[PDB]
Amino acid sequence: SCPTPWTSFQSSCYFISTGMQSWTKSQKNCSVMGADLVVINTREEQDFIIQNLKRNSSYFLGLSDPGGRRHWQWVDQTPYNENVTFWHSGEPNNLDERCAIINFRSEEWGWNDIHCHVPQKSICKMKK
Amino acid sequence: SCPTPWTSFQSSCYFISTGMQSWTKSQKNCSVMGADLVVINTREEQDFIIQNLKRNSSYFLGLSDPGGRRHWQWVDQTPYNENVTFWHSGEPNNLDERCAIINFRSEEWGWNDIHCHVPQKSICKMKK
Repeated sequence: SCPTPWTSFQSSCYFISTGMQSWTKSQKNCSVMGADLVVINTREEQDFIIQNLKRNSSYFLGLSDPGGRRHWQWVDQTPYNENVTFWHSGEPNNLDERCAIINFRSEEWGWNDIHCHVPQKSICKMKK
Repeated sequence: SCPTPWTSFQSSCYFISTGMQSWTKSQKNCSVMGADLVVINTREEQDFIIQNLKRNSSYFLGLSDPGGRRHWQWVDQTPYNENVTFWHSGEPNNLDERCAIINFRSEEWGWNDIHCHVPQKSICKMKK
């Protein structure tokens, strides 16, 4: 079964961080223990997780938008080909990265999207 | 065989607007003429279009990012299923609509990306 302070559910092991770090640092921390920031596949998983969280805490999930390139589309559905474009220097603007957190509102538990560099606690998951 | 005010290049007909309208209204104006906002497929096409433009003007192209929902990704590549999510009400934040324009910098001609609601001139294209 699951290692030392990890919590077991179905075929997975869950770790709850006490430290507040960026999403990237949170992912690295999970990674070093052989895990990932939590991927929530089902309602039942969501429910298990929230029972193991504290209402006075807020946590990164393993859900993000890496930003960068926008998904440019031609209006007639011609596929966008980045190698045949004529953007001025400095253009186009990159999409900002976004990161999901889970936390409690008086609505109860749910996800919110925030800037990835804001420090939050975090939740790791790996296979048992 | 492009009708009077339309200009002819390869197998296409091009119309240069005088009016300044949102991207969406600009597309509708092209559309009711049997056309679309211009889709630029090659360097030759870019070059032709430039010949028909005024350097004191800036024009919508038929290239956009229709915004809406971010391309959320689970960190272990599990596909995002929008029907198994637990966003708090009013979350996540919608992505803004972005649209390409073509204009002149003294760099010369190139594309910029702006918000789709700002009125600009426009370029329509249709098959010959």
